Amino acid sequence: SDKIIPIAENKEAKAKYDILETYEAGIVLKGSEVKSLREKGTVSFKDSFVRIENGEAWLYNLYIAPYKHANHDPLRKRKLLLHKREIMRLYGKVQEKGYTIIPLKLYWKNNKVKVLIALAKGKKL
RNA sequence: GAUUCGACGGGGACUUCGGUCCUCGGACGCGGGUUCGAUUCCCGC
Repeated sequence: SDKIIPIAENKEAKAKYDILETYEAGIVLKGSEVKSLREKGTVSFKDSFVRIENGEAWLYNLYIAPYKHANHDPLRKRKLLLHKREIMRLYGKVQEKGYTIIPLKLYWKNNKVKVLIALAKGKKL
């Protein structure tokens, strides 16, 4: 029914944030990026975060390795396809409780690239 | 093998206007075009 293939998970985040809610992806990717995401290409979530600007949702520091396609800043503010009520929802929480929104993984789901997003807290340790 | 569930942009529908939707574009090097329909066909970079 729903075939999916892992691309990259964020280990540096499973022992740091305590997940409160998870939401599913939607990212307007640039051509090249998709190819170099299939071609295998490296990707990291180091110091990557999500911000809600003009009513939109943005993934801020995701390194997507480029490829021989001839331009494509590997970091780009990438936009997320996520449903207004979902943004507004997330947005609220961030204020109200000071929470934070971070990326948990990248994966394929019907040859559509997607990024899992959570609304998290801190751990105190 | 419709299809980013969604954001945004372009069209459009119903509404006690607060709502509720449809559709088209876009991510498979870059711009097109063929076709009902094209990451896989065609035409330059």
